[PDB]
Amino acid sequence: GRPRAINKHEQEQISRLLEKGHPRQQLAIIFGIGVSTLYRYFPASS
DNA sequence: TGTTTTTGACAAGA
DNA sequence: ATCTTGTCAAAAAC
Repeated sequence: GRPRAINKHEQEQISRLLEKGHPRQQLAIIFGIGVSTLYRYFPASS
């Protein structure tokens, strides 16, 4: 029912970004999504 | 006015 | 202060 916070384009865009050392705190705000959401798609075990 | 799928705030971390 | 993770009421969508 409810749509996903981030599709795939940005799902990997983002993913690729974290690898370059970006702060979830910031990514979350740009992309207008909750931080919990991010730690969910990409755990600190990634 | 009801279910479902995913979010986001929050609490809590031998 | 940070940084993580899992729980849970409910927003979003039909």
